[PDB]
Amino acid sequence: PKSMQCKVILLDGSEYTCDVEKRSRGQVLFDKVCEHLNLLEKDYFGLTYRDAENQKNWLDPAKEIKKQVRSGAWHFSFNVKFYPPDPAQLSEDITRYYLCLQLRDDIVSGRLPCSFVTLALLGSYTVQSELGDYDPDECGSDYISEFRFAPNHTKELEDKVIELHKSHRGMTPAEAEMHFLENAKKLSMYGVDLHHAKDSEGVEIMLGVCASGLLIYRDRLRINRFAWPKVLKISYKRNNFYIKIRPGEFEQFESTIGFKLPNHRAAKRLWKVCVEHHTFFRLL
Ligand SMILES: Clc1snnc1CN1CCOCC1
Repeated sequence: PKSMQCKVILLDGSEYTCDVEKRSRGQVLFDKVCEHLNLLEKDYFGLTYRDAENQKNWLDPAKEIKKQVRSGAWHFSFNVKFYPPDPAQLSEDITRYYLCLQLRDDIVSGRLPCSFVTLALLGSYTVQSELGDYDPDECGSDYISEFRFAPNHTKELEDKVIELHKSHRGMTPAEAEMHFLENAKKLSMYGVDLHHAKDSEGVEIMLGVCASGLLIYRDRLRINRFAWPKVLKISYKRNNFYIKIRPGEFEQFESTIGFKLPNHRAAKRLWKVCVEHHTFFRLL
């Protein structure tokens, strides 16, 4: 029975290696990674791989691994797929822990923009969770700890993390993680999966996919929002993505809205993430 070596980047940056039978469905490898992680609330999470165009794709747990990674290496990352709108409602602390690790990477990467003060407050919760109570013996007038807190570090930011870390004395790891989550969940780009597209006029937009629905970022003044209940049908054809908006009260007909994606694969990828968010956040 021929088995393939899988390599999985974990949220703490370490690399987990295992083997699955070469005809294995994605779920088999996902089960192995979740059991390694002692994670029971698996529904929020998934594995990503890079396609032949070097684009991040969700590994479909229901499909053969080989028919998705195709000609590519069996290298994956473990990631948050569905960001819970209210992480306080998750049943386990370890679930909230993995969600915190993902968000820290969202922040450092710049995918989750964040004000100076929120960067410092999130960092201060991370430090409290991992070091415990502020100790000055690990803090002088020039201290720059190993934690990555931001896409661009400054001494001012490092200073503010420590000022706030002093205020958290006696905070337990589960407690600091929950505070981290109560601030992060409020950020305007929390859990937003962004896709480059063009509107029906050719103007470059971003389509955001999140729990509350589909977001259309035209400019800073022009931001359309479509709540999931208002979307009856999501489709793609060629490089085009369409959503069928529900008829408003007393309106005779549905309206269709169309976008141009970079290529056919980008159109299919956005279609599949929309259906999955629509399904997930309809049931949650
Ligand atoms: Cl959604 C959302 S909010 N910030 N990032 C994302 C996209 N993730 C980030 C890494 O894992 C797979 C893709």
